Amino acid sequence: VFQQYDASSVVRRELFRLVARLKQIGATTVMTTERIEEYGPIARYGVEEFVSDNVVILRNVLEGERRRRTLEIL
Amino acid sequence: EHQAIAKMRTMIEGFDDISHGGLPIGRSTLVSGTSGTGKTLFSIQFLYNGIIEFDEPGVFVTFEETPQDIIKNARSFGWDLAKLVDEGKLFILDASPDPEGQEVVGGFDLSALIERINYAIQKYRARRVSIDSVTSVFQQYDASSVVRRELFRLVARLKQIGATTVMTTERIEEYGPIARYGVEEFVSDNVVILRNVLEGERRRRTLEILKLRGTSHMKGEYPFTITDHGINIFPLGAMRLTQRSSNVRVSSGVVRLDEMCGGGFFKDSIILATGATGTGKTLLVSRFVENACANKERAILFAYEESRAQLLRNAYSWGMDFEEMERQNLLKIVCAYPESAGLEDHLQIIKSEINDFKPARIAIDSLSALARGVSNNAFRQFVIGVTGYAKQEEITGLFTNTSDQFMGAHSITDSHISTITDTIILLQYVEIRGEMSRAINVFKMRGSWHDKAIREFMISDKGPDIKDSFRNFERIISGSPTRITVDEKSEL
Amino acid sequence: EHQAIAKMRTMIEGFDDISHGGLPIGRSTLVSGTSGTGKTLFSIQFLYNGIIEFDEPGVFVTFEETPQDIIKNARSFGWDLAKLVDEGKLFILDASPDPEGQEVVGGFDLSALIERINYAIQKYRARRVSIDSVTSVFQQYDASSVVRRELFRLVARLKQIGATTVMTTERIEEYGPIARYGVEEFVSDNVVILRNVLEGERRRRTLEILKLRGTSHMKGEYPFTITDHGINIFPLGAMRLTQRSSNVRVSSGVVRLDEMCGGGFFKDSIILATGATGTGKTLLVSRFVENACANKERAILFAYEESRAQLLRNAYSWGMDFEEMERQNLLKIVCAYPESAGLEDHLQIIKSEINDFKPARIAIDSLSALARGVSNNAFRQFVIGVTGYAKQEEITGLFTNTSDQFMGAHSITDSHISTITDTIILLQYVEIRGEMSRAINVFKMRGSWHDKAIREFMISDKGPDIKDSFRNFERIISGSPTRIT
Ligand SMILES: Nc1ncnc2c1ncn2[C@@H]1O[C@H](COP(=O)(O)OP(=O)(O)OP(=O)(O)O)[C@@H](O)[C@H]1O
Ligand SMILES: Nc1ncnc2c1ncn2[C@@H]1O[C@H](COP(=O)(O)OP(=O)(O)OP(=O)(O)O)[C@@H](O)[C@H]1O
Ligand SMILES: Nc1ncnc2c1ncn2[C@@H]1O[C@H](COP(=O)(O)OP(=O)(O)OP(=O)(O)O)[C@@H](O)[C@H]1O
Ligand SMILES: Nc1ncnc2c1ncn2[C@@H]1O[C@H](COP(=O)(O)OP(=O)(O)OP(=O)(O)O)[C@@H](O)[C@H]1O
Ligand SMILES: [Mg+2]
Ligand SMILES: [Mg+2]
Repeated sequence: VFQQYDASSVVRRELFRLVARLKQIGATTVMTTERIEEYGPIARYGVEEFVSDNVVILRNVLEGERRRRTLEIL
Repeated sequence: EHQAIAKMRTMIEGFDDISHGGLPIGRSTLVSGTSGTGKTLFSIQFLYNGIIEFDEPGVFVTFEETPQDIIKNARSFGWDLAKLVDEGKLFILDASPDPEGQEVVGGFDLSALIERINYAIQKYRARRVSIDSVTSVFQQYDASSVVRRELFRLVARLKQIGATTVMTTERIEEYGPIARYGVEEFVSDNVVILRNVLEGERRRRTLEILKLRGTSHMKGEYPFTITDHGINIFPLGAMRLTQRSSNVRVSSGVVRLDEMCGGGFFKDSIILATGATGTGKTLLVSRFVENACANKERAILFAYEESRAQLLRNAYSWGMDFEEMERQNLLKIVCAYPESAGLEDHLQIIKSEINDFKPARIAIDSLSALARGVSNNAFRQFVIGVTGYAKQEEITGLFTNTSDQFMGAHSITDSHISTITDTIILLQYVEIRGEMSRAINVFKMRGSWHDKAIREFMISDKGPDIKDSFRNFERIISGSPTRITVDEKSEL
Repeated sequence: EHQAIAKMRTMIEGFDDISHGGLPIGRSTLVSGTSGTGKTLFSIQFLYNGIIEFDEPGVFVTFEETPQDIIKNARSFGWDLAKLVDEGKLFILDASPDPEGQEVVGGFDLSALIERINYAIQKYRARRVSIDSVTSVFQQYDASSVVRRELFRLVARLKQIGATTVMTTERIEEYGPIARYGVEEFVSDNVVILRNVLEGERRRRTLEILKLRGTSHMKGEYPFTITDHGINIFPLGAMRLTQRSSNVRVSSGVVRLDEMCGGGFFKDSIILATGATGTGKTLLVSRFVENACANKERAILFAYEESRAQLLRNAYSWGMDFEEMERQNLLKIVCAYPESAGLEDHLQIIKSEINDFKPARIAIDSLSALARGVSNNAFRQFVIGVTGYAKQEEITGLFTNTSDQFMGAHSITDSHISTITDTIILLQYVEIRGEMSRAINVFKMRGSWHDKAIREFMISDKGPDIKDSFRNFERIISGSPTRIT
């Protein structure tokens, strides 16, 4: 969604707003994010990591031409 | 003052040792790390122990989490902040943004916030302050220089107020810049880094005090664990070589062994049993643990290779009833796969259980197994830890090691622990006439005389029977001997 | 002038050797490092030593820390800067900014400051100047080229004024660019890099003189330690091969051993005892430490494997009363886990205590335990250090090594220290008739004759009893001989 034309701080605020309203509503939510590096930043803007209560990382590691998927609760 | 800076104790286990007394009073300490490293917890524990142990009030400033959530999450450690809030010992000042909306909130910000803080500090007579993620504040639209100044402003004002502060920051790289802007590291007088390093697919949390302007402190990383009691750090390098040492003896559970050891093991001593798979290490352990019950003493057997059932089946087949030892409350078995945790975790589980059960003896069936995966240095560190704890605690410890190669093993340990051990019991296979027999040797014993024989031995339902040496053999040690003697008896 | 660039001593231990005399006079040296490397301490010690050893006044310009703080911090090292400021020998120029706030007072920037530093210099007749974190100043909003110019301007004015200056910078990568803007490197005449390298959860502080325009200096990184006395550097490559060498003998504490060594160890010598675990290295050490007390000489036993109490239990069980040696103030036991320090630190503790106690003998029980973790090269460097020190100080040193494999060991040392050593005593297990007997062998002795036999020996309460050689056996070195009839 902010992959429209945004910078880190704008993302942190918007996310926080959403998560926050959701918590008020009382909803249990799962929010999905993209990453480009298997071991780099947690998510794109290097800001979602700290704005959420829980973080789960799905990895699909290469290593020798085979692919291994791993799940981590960070 | 004409004195070098004084510290405030955090009471956070392990930390005051690493920091040589605590955090510098009146200054602020930057604590940064990646997501989920324990920043927020450190800061809460710092205020909490402040209140519960010195009756020093605390002000907790929050920029993102909600006071209700900060109180709610602390229940995870058995802490009632809501109570302390109530008794005016703790005051959470909410600095988070409202889920609705206003623009241009950078200016008045700092300043207002600062007197909000000053106001709260003055109001509750606070001694401790924690500001949770200052990072998130300029994460509004800023560049390094603007950050550097704002930080500086804040630290400064707080210094003036005279508050001892813990400030929290986020990082995105485990070994990348200290904190997001690459500027916070320098503005702060003290910097602490919490790491949650991956590796294998395991994670190891470490704490490092990078710098404390004015005083000394331990250097490097130290492994820690978050538990129901919060942050727990083990300064494995701060453990001193001052363990008590007696001349008291205790039994191995095998009389013949006891003789070989010049009258049983020393009470104060680390014993290591080694040898190829199937030798008889587990048998020796069982026997050593039983011996402490038959003498109505408590013993823990931490097993990393067999189930609690299997241990019981095999034990009973060697005589010894583990069932009874259990009921009688003299013997306690543990069991867990090496992989179900990190060495740091294991070490703590061990220590923890030693405290609830106060054993007189302890056995870890297979260090060799705990070495599975882990690096050698991480491992050696682990051994010194369990070993040294045992030693300073007057607990007799028997550790087991399976050698990677049966017969021909050229070193006592593959991980080179032999030096970290007082007595060494060696088990080996000896090929004698197309058959695999066993041999047992007391390779070494620090304070006694012990037997230098490589005695053969058998295993039955009665347990271990130690027979005689292989006198008429050369290359016993090699596992594949050779018999000698070329003169039976003839005439004059 | 017409001659060889003159240097001002820093008096910072070890630095003047590395820099071949000190900082070049009248020019400025850049000293950069990451957070907590000791930039600030260097720069203060340079001024403080100036004042206290040469009565050269100093000016310390601070852009971030507060003067009260600078003063407070120095108390860590037992230095009263407030006194020096009062006596007019030191002047701390506060250039930090207003916690309060304004943004239009420094529109006269570099220019103005340069005037106050010149005013201060003249006023206090300053010879040394330390500018702390110049970096932080343009960390206002600048680009590489702007920094290059300002720095140059400053360096230059100070050069004109004639002052010898220490300028401090910050870096973010231990081995990346030299300072923040990749520009200060080239504008200073001298560059000094302070590193706090991580590597294995341990930290190691290293100092490097990267360049000194116009003179020579030692190249590369040298380890150092920040202590109560401030920066301490050991230029391990600056130690010369000029140790004194006598023919005098001393006892090993074991007469028969003395015989085998052709009358004892040499006073000036480094003796190595190697052997599988449990062979008896520690018994020899005990015995060698005890012999120095019976002769009323001081000996230090640095122990890295056993507790002070255990050492005592086992020693007493071998005769010898370590208790008395202690009281009599003839013997001193240390004890520490290799893990409780870096080799650099360890080395220094050792030196340190040798200095406070002036021993005649010294025994390090298990060099092999100090090699735990560390790199071979880092470790060899350590050995040369302790060895060399004992050698030039006329102290007789007995060091221990446990070989990784009992029986069949194919080298004296796994770390290959043999050769840096004068005498090598060797202990090994020998399988004789289903039993594990021991054997001792004086493997090599540099200026003497020594016995070539591999004698069997026993350990009792009385101690080590060296018996006879296994004449009627082959492959004794294998550990598994072959009694030939
Ligand atoms: N009772 C507990 N037992 C063991 N682990 C705990 C327990 N409670 C919390 N944890 C662990 O501690 C973590 C909490 O981290 P914490 O809230 O301290 O702050 P953070 O990681 O520093 O910062 P943030 O999450 O605000 O980005 C959890 O991720 C979890 O792994
Ligand atoms: N009732 C019994 N009677 C005769 N021999 C037995 C009996 N029980 C076990 N054994 C023998 O003892 C061996 C078991 O080894 P033990 O349990 O002592 O541990 P270990 O050799 O130290 O370690 P690991 O089993 O993991 O290799 C078997 O290989 C077997 O020969
Ligand atoms: N008495 C002392 N004993 C041992 N170490 C000390 C003592 N006092 C201070 N230290 C150490 O020295 C360090 C001080 O470094 P210093 O203040 O010199 O400047 P810096 O690291 O160069 O720069 P910055 O201003 O970014 O912190 C501390 O991080 C600490 O490790
Ligand atoms: N009172 C004693 N009587 C007979 N032998 C003893 C006595 N005390 C120790 N020993 C023997 O001496 C050995 C002790 O070795 P020692 O303490 O000298 O150190 P080490 O072999 O050099 O090093 P490490 O113990 O670290 O392996 C034991 O293996 C044992 O056989
Ligand atoms: Mg087993
Ligand atoms: Mg020893």
